[PDB]
Amino acid sequence: AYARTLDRAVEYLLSCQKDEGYWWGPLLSNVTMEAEYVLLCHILDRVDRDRMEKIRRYLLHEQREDGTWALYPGGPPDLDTTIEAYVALKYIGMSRDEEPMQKALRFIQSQGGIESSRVFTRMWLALVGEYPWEKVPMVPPEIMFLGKRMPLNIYEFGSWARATVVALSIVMSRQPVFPLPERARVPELYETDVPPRRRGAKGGGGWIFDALDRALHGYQKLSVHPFRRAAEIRALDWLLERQAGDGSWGGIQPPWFYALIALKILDMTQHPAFIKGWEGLELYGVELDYGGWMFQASISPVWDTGLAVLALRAAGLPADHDRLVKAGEWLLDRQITVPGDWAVKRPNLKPGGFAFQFDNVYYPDVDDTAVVVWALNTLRLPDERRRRDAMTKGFRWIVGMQSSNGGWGAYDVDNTSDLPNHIPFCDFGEVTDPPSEDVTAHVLECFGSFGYDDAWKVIRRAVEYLKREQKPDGSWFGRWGVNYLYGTGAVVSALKAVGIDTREPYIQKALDWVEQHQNPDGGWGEDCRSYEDPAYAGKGASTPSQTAWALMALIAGGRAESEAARRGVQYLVETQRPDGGWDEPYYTGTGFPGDFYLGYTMYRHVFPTLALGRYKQAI
Amino acid sequence: AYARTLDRAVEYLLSCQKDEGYWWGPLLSNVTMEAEYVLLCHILDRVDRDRMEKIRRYLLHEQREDGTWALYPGGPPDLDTTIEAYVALKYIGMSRDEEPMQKALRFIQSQGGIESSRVFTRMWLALVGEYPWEKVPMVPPEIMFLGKRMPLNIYEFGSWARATVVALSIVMSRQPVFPLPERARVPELYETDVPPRRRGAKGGGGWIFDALDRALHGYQKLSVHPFRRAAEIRALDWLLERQAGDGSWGGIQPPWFYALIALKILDMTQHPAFIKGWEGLELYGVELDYGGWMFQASISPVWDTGLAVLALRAAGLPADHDRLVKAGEWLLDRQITVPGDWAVKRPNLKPGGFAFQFDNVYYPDVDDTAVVVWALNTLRLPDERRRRDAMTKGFRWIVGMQSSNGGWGAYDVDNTSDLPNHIPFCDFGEVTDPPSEDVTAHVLECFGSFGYDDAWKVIRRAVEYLKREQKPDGSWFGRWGVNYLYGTGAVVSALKAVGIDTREPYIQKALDWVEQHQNPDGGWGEDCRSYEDPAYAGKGASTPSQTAWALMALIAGGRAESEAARRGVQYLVETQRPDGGWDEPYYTGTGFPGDFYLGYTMYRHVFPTLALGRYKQAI
Ligand SMILES: C=CCN(C)Cc1ccc(-c2ccc(C(=O)c3ccc(Br)cc3)cc2)cc1
Ligand SMILES: C=CCN(C)Cc1ccc(-c2ccc(C(=O)c3ccc(Br)cc3)cc2)cc1
Ligand SMILES: CCCCCCCCOCCOCCOCCOCCO
Ligand SMILES: CCCCCCCCOCCOCCOCCOCCO
Repeated sequence: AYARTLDRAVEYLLSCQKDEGYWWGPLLSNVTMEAEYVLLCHILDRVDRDRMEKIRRYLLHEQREDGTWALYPGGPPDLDTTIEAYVALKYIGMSRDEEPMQKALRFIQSQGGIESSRVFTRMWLALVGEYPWEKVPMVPPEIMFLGKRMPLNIYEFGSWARATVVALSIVMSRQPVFPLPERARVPELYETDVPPRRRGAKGGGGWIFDALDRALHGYQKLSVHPFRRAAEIRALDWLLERQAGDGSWGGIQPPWFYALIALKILDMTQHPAFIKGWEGLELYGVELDYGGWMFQASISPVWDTGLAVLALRAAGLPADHDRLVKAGEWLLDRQITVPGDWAVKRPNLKPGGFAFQFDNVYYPDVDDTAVVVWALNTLRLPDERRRRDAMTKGFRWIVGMQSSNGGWGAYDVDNTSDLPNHIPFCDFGEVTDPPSEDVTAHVLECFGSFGYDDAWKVIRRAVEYLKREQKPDGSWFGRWGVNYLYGTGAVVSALKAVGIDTREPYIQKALDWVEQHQNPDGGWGEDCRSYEDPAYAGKGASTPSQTAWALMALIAGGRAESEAARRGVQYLVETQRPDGGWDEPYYTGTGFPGDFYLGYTMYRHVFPTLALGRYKQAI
Repeated sequence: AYARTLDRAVEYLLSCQKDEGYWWGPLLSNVTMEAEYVLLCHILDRVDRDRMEKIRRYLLHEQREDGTWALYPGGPPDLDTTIEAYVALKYIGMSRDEEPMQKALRFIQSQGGIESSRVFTRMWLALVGEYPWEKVPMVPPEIMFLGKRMPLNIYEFGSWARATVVALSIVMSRQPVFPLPERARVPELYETDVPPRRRGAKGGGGWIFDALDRALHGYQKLSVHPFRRAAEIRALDWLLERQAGDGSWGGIQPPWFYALIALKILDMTQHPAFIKGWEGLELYGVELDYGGWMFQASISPVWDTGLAVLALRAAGLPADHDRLVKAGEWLLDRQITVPGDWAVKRPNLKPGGFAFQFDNVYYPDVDDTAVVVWALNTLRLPDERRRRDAMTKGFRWIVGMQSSNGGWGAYDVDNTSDLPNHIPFCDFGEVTDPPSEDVTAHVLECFGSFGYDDAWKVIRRAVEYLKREQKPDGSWFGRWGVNYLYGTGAVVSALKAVGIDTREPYIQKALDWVEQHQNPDGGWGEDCRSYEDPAYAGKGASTPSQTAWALMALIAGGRAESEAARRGVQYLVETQRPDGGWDEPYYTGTGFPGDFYLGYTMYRHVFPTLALGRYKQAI
């Protein structure tokens, strides 16, 4: 029955594997990437007509009937996104008259205009001179002077925010303006009677920061700022030291772009770091078959490869399958062996983690590290020496990364400061990197493969963490994946692997929750709205991935031979394509709950296989 | 008569011009470049067997009958050079028995062995573990803390020494040892009864430094060095900021190599700066037709192009010659527009100088800047806007670079501290960059082209400088060229161009000196020994370049229609080759008086043409 499905799924995945032996599916986000890229090019004065064209087809293509753009497919119109896309188009050549421009423009106005956009959006517009810098939250270079153990020092922010802050401080220090030609000026973004509904700091704004900000903008106007030169250079050097190998910065769109702008400000366009940083961009671009061109918010080669293996293995392929060995060898050459920013909290910890992308040594994440090691642990590579050795390093690194609450974060340890969440500047996404349930889950699942059970203190401290975090309905929040189905699946799957008794009450209370949301079509689905409106928890169109997750939670809980269980399997078997793959017009990945969503291209193929592979195991 | 000579010389130069429109002749030095490269590769663990082979052919090729190597062709055996070449070969594969190894080894021993070599040589050997680090002059990272106006701060050293110091401080901070395989160990470098004749600090060693050094080596042994981490990082960042565009550092062999080693020490082999720095090396390498491979101490594209133009122009070609325009346009794209280390002394000075090599913005030198501007001033480019503009920037820069004595240095202003010359570490070449006669001369000649005469204060202050520096015999020392013929020519030529009366006494006393050294063969020549033994002043085998220089001094002094004058011309006319070029088996370029000599490949073709072009002008 399901066998034929698996056979097709397997041969498919194997056909997607690159020559080097790794898998790499594109990452989907929203048009702000491409939109901001257009502006960046204008800033750096490097506009390629032909590319602008490809970027135009894309933008329009992504626009919806109402003439707006959303964060995820089938999502509500987003002001910020739409504003940036609007400005982008108008710059490329669109006239404010054309239908697309008209519809989008009207949506923007009906929202209070530009004054309702996030800090970033207003900042970008500020950079081109379409918005006063004075009305933009201030971040001083001086911030570079705060010590390791001081309120608001760059190491209190999450890795993804840290770099951005350092880069921007230099930019805001100079508050540069790169004028747009008249044809692109967008004053119409102000023409609106609707009251501006401004967004506030994530965790709420304290009058202190509010004042402090007003203070900064004032000090900004003085004719002399003592030690600012030093402050700037401190930031520059900080960047110069951590530039990724591919020329990026952290392997993410934000800092990379701002870092390049900062260098342009400091007349360093002929310096190696900038050059390498510039041409590095192409690697993240993507030619679209319909003529468009998109820029990836980040790349997931390692991540994809890791899950790809675990899936193919759990599916059936030999632990020494010559094709899976290509992956094993590849993964071993990826392991990081040098101190990263995480070393600031664990100086006596030995490097051994892995990164999300290709070459990003200063920022290994616990998630990848766990999945990679675990994946390797299920293989038989020619050189048992390095396999044995590597796993050990990674293992020990993961352990030494465990936070105080027994949980695991993504990049840093106990990065749980609550101070940064109140700054005026931080009004978008997460700013700190505290421990999460899904990351912790994957870790336990990893150790589990080795055998380490509940007896070991480390495991228990974590389990306790998860138990305390479980939601009233017995569900688990999904941090880097949409959402409760994603989390619950991970946890249960983990707990099952660490020896815990699946018969437990809270465990059962979880499985029930799963079966309780199984859509009529047999599969499961959860819309990204489940981050905003609690009514969508476990609700949404069924997707290959989300179905596989809920399917794993069941197989782990012993209910593999159940109705809902066998039903969900049917879904996957049926909805499968002739080539063996699966389609997924929806996003199941999460960047920042309620603010940034991602589309993991491989998920629709990997998880369904992994789930089916495990179902075939329960029989 | 000479006409046919010129026509052939011109068409020849034009045939050497690259497509982009610039000239670029290889730069010759000594085997220490290649020898150290071999060690570097070993250090970075990147040895290419095939390359080692090419490097071996070269090394042997350069070895003389006695089995030694010298700094210049036809020069006395050099210990340092020979030692490094010996170690290099033995590493590549040579056995201490083979004839070449035998002769060289004996010479080394007859000199007191390794204990008689320069600091660098012992340091390199220290890096591979063939010499105790303790016996190597110490240079602490802490040096990075000295302020702009403090004794021995990095800005008291010459640009070429500065970078090296910063890079090395990190290396000496860790005192790493990269062991050589047994087959390469060179203990035999100690086996000698001869008393070790150690070289001392350039300007003599003060017991203070001697003590201070002993102190540093002691502090080096402590279990804790407060703020050293910071000191190191201060040095690293300093390097990361000034890395050249081609991946080098200053565009010279020394710092570049040490900088790469320093990065290797700091586990930064996967960092962009290191990668770019590594592959950048290839650009300086050179394939030799006989199988060998040499590495250039530096590259002279700009320098060559500049003189090439002035020669072709003074020769006859139209100021708008389509071929000379390729050069003009090219040169304009070279001008630097950002602050360099020179800005530390002239913060309110606007960038406008040029560099010696292709892409080296942080280190423009007065010499190139002068020759380039002047060269442009003799052309008619399509865009008189930028030609006019560029010249002005460069001109004003040169002016603002003039030192206190009215003379011009090479890279910095008043870089005349005498303190660094006494440090134990500085026992090789120049360490400071004070004003010189030849540089000042070229500058005056430059302004002269514009018309600025002795009336202008700047010119007078300089002329006074030259007058005070003139030697008893009315000759002028040659700093960056061998030697008195080189200097005298420059000065006289300059003074003539700035309006000065050539009939003056000191001027005449100079010309006489020239005619007085004309060899029998009609031409002039000066051996590099003229830096060590004053008996060689103006003495040596005749060379195309040196003849052209002395020939210019005469043409400028009005004695163009003289016997010696017409005689020297005959030499050039006769000694010319069928293709129109000229041969020059001797070095006429100077790096560091008595310690480092260079061979400028283009000199033998450019100067002879320029001189003949000017002779044809006197008629
Ligand atoms: C399932 C595994 C997840 N795992 C932890 C890996 C991982 C880590 C981080 C990312 C990520 C990448 C880019 C962004 C932003 O665009 C962003 C936008 C705004 C700011 Br401010 C900063 C970054 C965000 C997140 C994606 C995947
Ligand atoms: C005729 C015009 C000259 N003009 C000023 C240009 C110019 C400037 C500097 C060079 C030069 C290059 C490399 C070296 C060393 O090898 C060296 C060796 C030891 C140490 Br310590 C540092 C550098 C030396 C000098 C060559 C040419
Ligand atoms: C340059 C001194 C080398 C000592 C560095 C080790 C510092 C410990 O890590 C602390 C965290 O800072 C992150 C460092 O890794 C980034 C690259 O900086 C270059 C050399 O480490
Ligand atoms: C960060 C300050 C930016 C202002 C630029 C003025 C820099 C003056 O340089 C002082 C001398 O140091 C030599 C410079 O070359 C180094 C490049 O530093 C890069 C940008 O500042």
